[PDB]
This record gives sequence, structure tokens and C-alpha cells, in this order.
Amino acid sequence: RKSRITNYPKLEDANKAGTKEGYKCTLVLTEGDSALSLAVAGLAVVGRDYYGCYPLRGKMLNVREASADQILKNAEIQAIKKIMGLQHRKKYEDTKSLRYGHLMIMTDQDHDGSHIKGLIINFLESSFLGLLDIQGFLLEFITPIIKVSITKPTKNTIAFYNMPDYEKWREEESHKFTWKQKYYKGLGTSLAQEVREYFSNLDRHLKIFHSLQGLFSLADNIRSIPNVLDGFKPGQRKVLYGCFKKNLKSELKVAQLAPYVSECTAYHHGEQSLAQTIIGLAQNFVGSNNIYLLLPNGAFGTRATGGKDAAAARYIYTELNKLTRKIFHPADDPLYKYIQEDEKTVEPEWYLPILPMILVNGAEGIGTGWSTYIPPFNPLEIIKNIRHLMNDEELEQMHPWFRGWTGTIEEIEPLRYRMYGRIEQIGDNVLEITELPARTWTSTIKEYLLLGLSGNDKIKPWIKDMEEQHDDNIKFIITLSPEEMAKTRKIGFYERFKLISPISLMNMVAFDPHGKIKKYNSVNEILSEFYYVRLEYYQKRKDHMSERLQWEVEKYSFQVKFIKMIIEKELTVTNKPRNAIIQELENLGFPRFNKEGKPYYGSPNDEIEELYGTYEYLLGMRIWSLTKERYQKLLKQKQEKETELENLLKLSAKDIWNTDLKAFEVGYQEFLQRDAEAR
Amino acid sequence: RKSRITNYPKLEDANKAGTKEGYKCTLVLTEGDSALSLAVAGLAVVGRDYYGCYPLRGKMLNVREASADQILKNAEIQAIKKIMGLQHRKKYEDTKSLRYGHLMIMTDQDHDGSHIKGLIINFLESSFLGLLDIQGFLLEFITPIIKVSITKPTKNTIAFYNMPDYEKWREEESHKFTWKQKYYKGLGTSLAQEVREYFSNLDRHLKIFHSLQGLFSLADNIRSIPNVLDGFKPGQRKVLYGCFKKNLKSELKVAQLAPYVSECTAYHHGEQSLAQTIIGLAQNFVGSNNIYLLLPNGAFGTRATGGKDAAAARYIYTELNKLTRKIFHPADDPLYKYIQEDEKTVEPEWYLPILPMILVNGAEGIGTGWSTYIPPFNPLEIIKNIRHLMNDEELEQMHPWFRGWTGTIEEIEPLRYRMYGRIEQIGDNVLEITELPARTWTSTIKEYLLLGLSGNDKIKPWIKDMEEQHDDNIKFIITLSPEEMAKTRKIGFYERFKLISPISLMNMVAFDPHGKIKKYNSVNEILSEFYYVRLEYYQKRKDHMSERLQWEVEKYSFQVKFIKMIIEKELTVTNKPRNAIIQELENLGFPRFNKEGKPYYGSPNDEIEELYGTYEYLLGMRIWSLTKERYQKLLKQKQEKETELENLLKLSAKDIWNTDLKAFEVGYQEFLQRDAEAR
Repeated sequence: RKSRITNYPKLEDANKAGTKEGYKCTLVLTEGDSALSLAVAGLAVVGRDYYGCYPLRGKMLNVREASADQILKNAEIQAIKKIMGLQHRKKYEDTKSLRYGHLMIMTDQDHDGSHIKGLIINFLESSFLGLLDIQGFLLEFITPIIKVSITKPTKNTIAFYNMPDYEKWREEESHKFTWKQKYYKGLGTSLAQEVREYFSNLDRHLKIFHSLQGLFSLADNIRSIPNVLDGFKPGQRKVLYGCFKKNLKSELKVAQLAPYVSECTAYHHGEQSLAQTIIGLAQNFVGSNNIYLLLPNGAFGTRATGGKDAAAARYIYTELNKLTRKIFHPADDPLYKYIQEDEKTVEPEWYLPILPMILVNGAEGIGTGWSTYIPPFNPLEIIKNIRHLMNDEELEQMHPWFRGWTGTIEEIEPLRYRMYGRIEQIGDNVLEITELPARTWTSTIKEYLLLGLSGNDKIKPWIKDMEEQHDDNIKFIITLSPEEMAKTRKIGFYERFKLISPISLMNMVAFDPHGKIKKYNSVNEILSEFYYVRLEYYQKRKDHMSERLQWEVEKYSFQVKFIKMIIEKELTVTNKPRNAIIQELENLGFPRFNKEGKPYYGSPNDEIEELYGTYEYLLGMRIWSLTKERYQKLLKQKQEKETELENLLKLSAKDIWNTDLKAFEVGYQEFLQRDAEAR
Repeated sequence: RKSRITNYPKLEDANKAGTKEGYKCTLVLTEGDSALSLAVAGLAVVGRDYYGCYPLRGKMLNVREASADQILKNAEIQAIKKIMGLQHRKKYEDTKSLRYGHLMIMTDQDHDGSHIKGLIINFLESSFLGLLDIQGFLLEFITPIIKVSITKPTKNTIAFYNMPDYEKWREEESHKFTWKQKYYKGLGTSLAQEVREYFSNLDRHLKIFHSLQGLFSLADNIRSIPNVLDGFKPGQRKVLYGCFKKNLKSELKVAQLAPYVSECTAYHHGEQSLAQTIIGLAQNFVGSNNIYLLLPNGAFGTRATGGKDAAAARYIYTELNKLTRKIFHPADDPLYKYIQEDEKTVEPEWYLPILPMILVNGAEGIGTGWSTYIPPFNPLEIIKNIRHLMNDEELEQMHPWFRGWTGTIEEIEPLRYRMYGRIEQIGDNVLEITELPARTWTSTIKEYLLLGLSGNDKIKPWIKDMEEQHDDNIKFIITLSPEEMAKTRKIGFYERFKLISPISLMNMVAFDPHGKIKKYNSVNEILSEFYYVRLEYYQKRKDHMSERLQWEVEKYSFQVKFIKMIIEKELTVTNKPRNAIIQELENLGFPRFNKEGKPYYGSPNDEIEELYGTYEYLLGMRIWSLTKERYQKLLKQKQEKETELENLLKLSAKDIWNTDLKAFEVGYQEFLQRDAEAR
């Protein structure tokens, strides 16, 4: 699929330019005649498959400029655009929609005098500077600072382009070879060799940068609709589970996190997809996550664009939000059903936080046959309500709520709200917009305020002038003609400034506890479903804990019987073989105990492990444990452990749940403080 | 102490140029008028204390050259020499003897067109290119590729000069700040800001590079004369001891090794001094160490110069020579007397290798009142002789010997030899020199062959022509006039080519075993002194080993008594308090045992540790050890350990020594193979 350039006769297009691989192509722009020859020479070495070349010739005499001349510059810019496939990528995106993925400039013969480089960079900077940020989008031919030749271990040469590289090599590798350096300023009038070297080098590098790309009904809906309970979709669950797996207590790049997460969770989608998910989980601008479980340590996206301006995976870092473990309590980990794939086991079918994360953060998604949208709600409300269900009291009603947001929400019909921003009249014909309805991005407004200012076609402009003094808030100051101000009162200030947006609860759908796609009919319907299962699982947690305690109590009990039976001579071990002494133990009823501390009481015959245990807990004890103080202590422990077991059993599932909710409430106060403080 | 420049009117000398700190000064060389103004501007920011400036103006029209003109270049070079203080440092040295420690070039206004840079580098390369290798001796003004501004954590800017630096920062730090980049090509006609930035940056860097400098009778002789026994001087002993301390089984830079060695051995001399010592210990060219204990992994110096051409400490690496531990046997470490300083303990008073290292490698040194020189000898001879002393047979005589060398040695009077290289007449009037007397450096010959070729004053030239085809050997091919060839037969081929050097044993001095400065009167006098002490220490080693075995035998013995006394009911522990049960143990005679395994038999009263021990070896045993199989095993171990002890006691000190010599002989065969193989 070759998009082809027809209007530019002087272009020598790459064979793959404008195709699926166009992003992998470099368009070599040359300045003046000599630059071109050199380009061509470098070109011969690398092939015309991934390299295009277009010349912008000229020069003339002097370095001067006073009488102007831009008919040229304008058109030169046009060429680069058409040729590279610009005006074809949406700002903030990546390189895929372009004819060329790079732009190399060749400036030469005279002083750097790149009337180009300046212009190129300049225009790049005021037109689609988002490109200008991409790794090595912009390239420039430069000659090596030092060349190195190696005689022995093998036979090859190394070209360095700056001291740091040379120096790091000299300190870390030089010693492993016999070599001599060759400071650069040993050339006549032929950069041909050096341009060939540059290209050879560049191609060798890009061949590596670009090698690093890091019926349908069920599959889609699964990956597209969240599971109520934890509010995740498989992709997010894998990240969370992954973070819990390696202990995420200190940051690491999201680009290092993604491969780890994919590895341990056999993710079948782009590593780029995961990194995106990690970023989503960490976003914290007003209108994203009410509680971000992942901490955005870097440019993770900003309110102005809704997070598409997030930086690249290799420059940003995340970590577990300190609060995340107070929501997804570690004590429930052993209760989950970890899905099996090949011979691994991955993330749970679902997690069960102490509060319905699906209502805390909300969710949105479109899959085949099914669609969803649940706005976010105030955690503090969710809790007051979980407590109502707990004390069997009527549930209070919950209305969408956004962290850090300050507009106002109003319910019209149940299941439907209208969300308002804020616009005051600060002076006779000067309006100050101090809030936008949540999820309405700061730019989408500016864009529209700009179209009503410099009224670009469609229909007549209508703003005298607009100013933007955004601090960490939103403050657009609008000034209108006495005639337009009064026209806005007729249509309505909020409606005209697009300061209203609706919130529909008409489509709250998510997989219920047994994989079935359900459409809930109320916040409260969702909260209850969750409450019942969560309550059950708190029982499951209690049981799991009491059982370990039970086994401990059992082990100490038998250690006491044993020592007693020995101390007051009813059991003698002094001599007699192994088998005899272990069988005789089985007969007296003493259980074996494996390494997890699980007791076993049956016949260990046939093929006999860790499946049964041993009497190591008895015979492996020290001689010291037959003495008085030790034995007394042994009894003291048995009793303290029995007491520990009782005490636990005296707590209701709800007692525990609430012990957890409280802990969260504390941490959530801290979380909100820290979150606002950084704003 | 300011050496002052008088003949160069246009020089603006640094206030500290030509002083003790001259090495810390940068002489900014400028090209053309505009370069100078810019230099001056950069100069204003950094001060004239450490920066000098000299202009080489000119330009003219074109880029052409055909009719020549070098009266200029010649003199321009002269200026740089005088000004920098060149012709004043001996090749291979360092920067200390110069007026200026750096040379920065400022090239500007036109195309790089540095008629200078080329010339500068060129002349640097064919005159004292040793300088050209020093870290940042040569500097060049360059403009930043990207500037970065930081708003928040603090407030500062960062200038990057190459992608790698920017990129490493972007990936490792960017995320910790709010910042925006600023691609460079945003300037009018004023590099003034950029030149100020460069200087500011450069000064900031050099202020760090140069901050990193890493009666007398007793002190001197101690640090100057080796101790026979190990053949070291305190400095070398500290390095060896240091290497033994951290386990040197994989390489690390000698610049990382030195600080470690100094730290753990409280070295009171320059870290630069140590690095030198480490290098000396690792050298392996023909004529250095017969056995290098430290492995030279990098340019550690070459035969051609006698090792002064060694690279810098930060680029080379060492490690323990695999054989080193077969010479300095680990089992003797506990027998040494480790000197105490402050509250540490350092290296031994001396080490005691299995063979007199002082004869293997030899030594040389000059201190106050005393002087020394002991050539190297063949390890294989030293051993045959140690064995003679062992079987009480007459010692054979030993003559100096060099590893990898191939000349010939002849004794004239006892205590004096003449060492010959090798020179054959390969054709009628063509001589081929294939060996130089050991310790006669490949360059000192070439230098003298060059003075006899292009007979530079003194007296008439005498070689028709000379060729140098050195592979990993030495091959100077000399061609002489029929008249000169016959004149060389009169003076003697070897004498005329300087192919003879004497080796005097007239001054073999080193500290003897009790610190006294002794002058030995024979190789054999030295070998014997050593033999007697080494033999004693092998006894000491035997004792030390037998004692640990004894204690093991003692411990097992008492464990057996205990279990027996319990199993056949003569001792009961089942109940009774601690104190009672431990005192009753003391009465039965059972010793306590500390953590090193040393038994104690006395009353542990008063202030009672690790000074006495406990009965943990008894009571801490498992209940399992009272059963039959365990007890049987316990007896089996006691017996095997008793047998182990006996067997050891059946070996004479000599038996052990020889078991060690043999191990060495194997490793030394491997060492020689590996050493030649790499040549």
C-alpha cells in the first residue's frame, strides 16, 4: 500500500515510504549541491529501501538578510509535510501514520550556515513539536570525534561521536583489546568516507530501534467489560497482580514493569498495550482515577488533554500507591482462584477489594454486543453504605463524584444527571470560567474558544478577546461586546460555553460473580451484589486464618504430649531404630507435619514427602526442650496460641471487615492530602 | 614560583600558569578576531586565575592552498610549546611539569575551517602524542545540542552536548521534575551566551577533575628495602594482603583496587603511589616479574620502555594471578603477625611463601644509608634446592634468570656476571639483532641506533641504514658500509651494539626475619635463611591444623559421653532447672565450647560469652541424637575425626611443604604456557 507523492519531481522516495513500514523510513533532506552528493554517497551504502532524499539547494553569496524572501521557505515546508505524511498524524500520537519515521538533515560545504536546520527545527517546534520529542525522529549528519582500531581479539573499528561514549568505552572495554586511537582531523577534501560511516552507523542503529516494537464475541467482551467486584478488565488485573507479585515498594520504569507483568501473566497483546494500561492505572489528573492504585512518577498525561500527552514508557516510573494494599488486603490473596494457563497460573478470576472499586473509579468500555459506562463515586459514601448493609439499615443514595473536581452535579430523572462547571461575570462583560464539567478536557474548550474568537468560517466570530491564566486550576477570562454578552444571556452562559455535560446511568454493565454479563439497575444494585460476596469472603479469610492457628495449636499440643510422655517415662526413644520409633509414634496417634505446618494423621505407606510430613517437629526438637524451663515455656506457648485462636474466633466477619475499612479511612485521608497538596 | 613567558607579547597568561598549579590551567588558543572576543567573553565568567589566552589571527579569502607558507605555522607551534611548557615534560609522564594542563581551541565565524585544529592535533600527534591521550588535555568549544529548564523541585537549567547525555538524563531523571526541553537552533548573532555557558561548564568540571588527586633513616629504609622471606616492601605487601582480603577472583580497575587497598591498610602515601605499585606487581613483559602475582589486564607497560607506558589506573584492571595462592598458601594466613595501627590491624609483618619470592623476582631499592639489588632466578632451580636442604644434600649454584628472555649469562668472578643479547650476521654487511640483554629497553637501543644512523653531531654517523621489524620479539636489521662492518669487528659486535650489561650480586640487602638490615653474601645464604623459617612455619601450620582437629575430636568425644550417660541412665536432664543442669555438667567435667570450637574447662563465675562457650553443643543437639542410628553415626564421626587427626600427625613438616611445592610446579607449568602463549 504505497501512498505516492506526485507533485514533487525532485524527490527520490524510499521504496517503503508511505507504506505499512513508512515509520521505519528516513527522509534525508539535503542543503546545497555538495550535501546532495554526500547524501547520495551515504545512500549507496544503506540502500534506497528505507531512505528517501529530497534536496533544497541554493546558497548564494554572504550570510546576510534584510530585504526578505519567503515564498520559498513556505513551499519547502509544504514539501516536507506532504513527503513525510504530516497533517496525517493526530498530535500526541506516534509514528505509524506517516510516510517517513525520521528526518535527517545534511548541511554542508560552508559554515554550518544551515538556513535550513534553524528553519526545520523552528517550524517543527511551532507546528507539530510533538514529533520533535520522539526518540530519534530528527537526525543530523555529524562526523566522528575519534576512531578506534582493534588488532587481536577480533578485527574491527569503532567510531565515537562524543567524549562520553569514547570515555565509557575506554574505561569499560579498552583493556580487553590491543588498539590505538586516531583523533579526528585527518582528512583531505572528502567527507565521503565519513558520510558512509554515519549512514552505516545510523542504519545499524535503526535496525535495532525498530526491531524493538516494545464467533470474537466472548474474547472481546471479556477484554472489554469490567468484572464488578474489583472493577477491572483482565488487562488491568494482570498489572495489579503483577505488581503484587514482585514487591512493588520502590519505583521502576513502566517500560521495565510491562515486560515483567506480561511474562508472569502470559499477556497476549502488545507490550505497548500493557504500558498504556499501566499508565491508565496511574493517572491522577482531575477527571481520571478517583483512587489511582499506581502512582504517576512522571508525565503521565495531563488534564488539558485527558492523558494522551503522557510521556513514553521508558522515561516514566510507577510504584504501588501506598493505599493500594489497604484496598486489596494481602490476607485475601490465598482465597483467590488463580487462573491456569499452560503450566503457570496467572492473575485471579477477580480480586475482592474491601470496597467496590468499580464504584470508586467507575469504568467504560465497548465490546461486541455489549457496552458499558459507570461514572465514579465518593469512596466515603460507599463506606457509609457498606456500613448500612452491615447494620441492616436503609442504603443512602449515591451520586457520581470526582476527586479534586469542584463543579456541581444535579439529578433530573433518576439514572440521569447534568454536570456543571463554573462561570462567573467578573466585570461588565468579562466572564471568568473557573471549572469545566468533569471529563471535559481543558483543550477541547480552548479550541472552541479560539474558533469563537478568530471566528474561522462556519459562522461569524463572537468573542472580543480571550485570555488563559490557568494555574493548577482552570481560568479562562472571556471579554465580550455589550451586544454579544446580552446574546449569551438568551442562550444561557453555561450552555454557550459548553459548561454542561450529562451523566447517564442507563448502561451500567459488568460481568457478575460467575462470568455472566449483567446490566445493573442501580448504584445500590451494584453495591449489594458486591457486599454479599465480600462478606462471604471475609468469612473465608477468617476460616483460613483460624485454620493455620488451629494447626499451630495442634502442633504445640502434640509436642507437649511427647515431651510429657518422655519426661514422665511413658515413651522412650533412647535407642530402638528409626522405623520402630516412628511407627510407635503413629500408633500413639501423633500426627506428622509438613513444611507448611499442615498435620497428617494417616498411614504413610505404599509410595512413601511434603504430602505427609515427618516427626521432625518432635525428634528434631532440642534436648533442651525436655528440661524444666523449656517445657514450661512450651506450655505457655500452647496456651497463648490457644488464646490467640479463641480471640480470633470471637470476631465476626463484619468485625474484621470494619477493622479494614477503618484502616483505609485513615490512609484515604492521607491520600487525599498528598494528592491535593501536589496541585 | 612563576616561570614567566617573556617573548610572547600577545599572551594573556593565567595568574597561576607556570606555577605549582600550572597543570590546572587551560591555555585558550583562539582563531581569528571573532574567536578572541568570544574567548574573552567566556573568560570574564571564569576568571583569569586558571585561564590563559593567546590568539593566532588571520583568515583571508577562500579555502585554497597551493603556493605554500609555513614560516608562520612553525613559529605558532613554538609559541604553544613555550607557553604550555612542553619540551619540559619527559614523554610518558604526566601533567605537573607544564605551565598549562590543558589546551582549548576556539575556532569560529566561517566554516569550521580550522586551519588550526587540524595543525594543532597533527603536531600534537607527531611530537608529544602522549599528552594527546591524557583525559581532557585537549578541549574544544562546542555549543549545546539541547537545553533543559526545570520548574519545581528547585530551579535550574541543564545544557546537554550530545544525545547520549540528554537521553540518559531523560530516562533516569526527567520524571523527577516538571520541565520542558529547548532544541538548539534558537540564536541570532551572538554566541556570547553559549561561550559563557561552555566556560562555566568547563570550569565546573575541572574544579572536580583536579580535586581528585587520586633522623627519616628508619622510615625510608623500611619503605625502600624489601624483607627477605617474601621479598616485599610494605607497599607491595599491603596490596597483596588487600587482594587476599576482598576475594580477588574477578577483575576490577586498578583505580578501584587502590582506594580499597589503602582503606584496609591505612596507607600513608599517594593513592597514585599505590596504583603504581599495583601496576608493578602486575607487569609481565620480558624483564619485569618472573612471576607476576597480579595479572595485567590492559596496557600495563611494555618492554620497549620498561613499563613507563602503562595506561592510566582507571582504564586497566588486575586480579590475583591464579598461581598467587599456590605460592602464598591460605593455610598460613592464621600464622602471621598482623601489624596493629590505630584500632585496625593491617598486613603482616611479612608473608612466607612456599619459596623465596625475593629470589624468584629479585628486588631493587635505594634508601638512606642502604641500597639493594637482587636479580631474579629460576623458580624451578629454587625448588630443586629447597629439596636439597630438605634431604640434606649440597646446594647447587644458582644463576640469574629471566622469564621469557633468551640471551645468555656468564659468570666471570663469583658474584658477577655479564649478560648478552644476540646479534648474527645475516648477510655480507647486514646484522640482525634478535635479543637485547635483559632490562635493556627496546627504545634505549633504537634511540642509540638512530643517533648512529643520522649521526647527529657528537661525532660522525656510522650506519648505512637501519630497519625495525619487531614482531613479539626483537629484530633490528642493521646494514653497514664494508668499511664500518670491519671497524665493528675491531671493537666487537656485542660491545658496539651495546649488547652487554653486567649483573652484580655485590649488594644483596634486605631486612632479615627480625627487622635487622642484613647484607647477604650469596643466593644460597638468602635461600637458607628462608628455608629455616619456612620449615618452622610449616610446623606451626601443622600444629594449628592438628589443634583444630584435636578440638573437634574433643567435642565429639564429650557429645558421645553425654548421650551415653543419658541413654544408659547415669545422667538425667528431664527436668531440674537450667543452672542445676549446667553446673552438674561442669562437675562431670564436660567442657564448654565457644563458637570457634575452642573448649573451656574452668569455672565460669564472676563477670559471666565467647570467651568461655556454653553447653549448647550438648543440650542444643536434637532429641534424634539419642536414638540408635544417630548415636552409632555419632561414634562413627568421632572415630573418623580421630583417624583424620592421626593421619595428619603422621606427616612431617617437609611432607606438607613438598605437597605444596608439587602443586605449585603444576600451576607454574600452566603459568609459563599461558604467559608465552600470549607472546
